[PDB]
Amino acid sequence: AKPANKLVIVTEKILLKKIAKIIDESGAKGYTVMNTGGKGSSDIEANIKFEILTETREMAEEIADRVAVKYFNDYAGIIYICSAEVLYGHTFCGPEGCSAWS
Amino acid sequence: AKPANKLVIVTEKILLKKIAKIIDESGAKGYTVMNTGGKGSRDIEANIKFEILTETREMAEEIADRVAVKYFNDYAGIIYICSAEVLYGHTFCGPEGCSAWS
Amino acid sequence: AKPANKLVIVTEKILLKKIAKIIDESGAKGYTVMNTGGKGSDIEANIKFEILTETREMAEEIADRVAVKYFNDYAGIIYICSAEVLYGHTFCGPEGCS
Ligand SMILES: Nc1ncnc2c1ncn2[C@@H]1O[C@H](COP(=O)(O)OP(=O)(O)O)[C@@H](O)[C@H]1O
Repeated sequence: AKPANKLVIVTEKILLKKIAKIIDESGAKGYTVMNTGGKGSSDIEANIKFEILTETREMAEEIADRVAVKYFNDYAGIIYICSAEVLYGHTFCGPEGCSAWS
Repeated sequence: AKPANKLVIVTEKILLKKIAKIIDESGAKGYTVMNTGGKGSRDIEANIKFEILTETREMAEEIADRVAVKYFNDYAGIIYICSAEVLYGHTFCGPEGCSAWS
Repeated sequence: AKPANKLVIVTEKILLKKIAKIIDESGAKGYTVMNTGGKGSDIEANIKFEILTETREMAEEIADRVAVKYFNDYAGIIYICSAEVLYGHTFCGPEGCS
């Protein structure tokens, strides 16, 4: 298993492409996105959630910091991080797989 | 980053507003919700998943207890909890922000 | 609370039933599935499963069977998170999760 940080961004749908570009520019290998609903701060609003598995904590925080500094003054959103282990993932773990041995 | 408990409730779609009402009454600061499918062990059923990040474990368990007692003896549903750290979140972290140096 | 492994499988939508069948055959008591989008190697419509298992070996058995059977030919990732189940009739049994 390969340790990963799972970065989660829940935010407004209109930032989809801008956030995807930031994800791509961080070096992350991919991302999953979904339509969600939410309340913050009749009442529910449509929003999107991104999930980005990253090899390092620093890549996850780069994406988070770049998103927040650029957009979170003006747009609703939260960003949080969970620990995960990747078991299978051609691009994430490379050709040796997620449980290569030395 | 601010430690959080991510409470997850997966249940029947007809309980959307009822469970939202409990979350709103609890003092949790927000929630995310999504349409899902699922099977339990009592084809795929239409259901909903809530995610509620809470500042304390006691709040998460209070929500969970209240939902479970009020509905889960009469309706299908599971509740679980994951550890998360919040990096950005106006409401969750408050005006202090998420103490980036912690 | 009862410790659980949350196995997450994100893959191509066409594998929905095939993966469901493997989950069911593993002993897992249930699963959740949702429609998502993803970019790996624009966004493509795909599906995400979440399966809570009582043991880590059951989670890895599902993962291994899925990957061997499908991941040479189909796009996908599989990862695992730690969770604790608070309420879950089948998952925790008649005594509850504690
Ligand atoms: N072991 C599990 N892993 C992932 N999701 C589950 C699991 N068990 C139940 N679920 C989800 O929770 C929903 C409610 O489950 P329920 O029908 O109450 O299960 P049970 O009757 O097995 O306790 C299911 O439709 C499914 O989406």
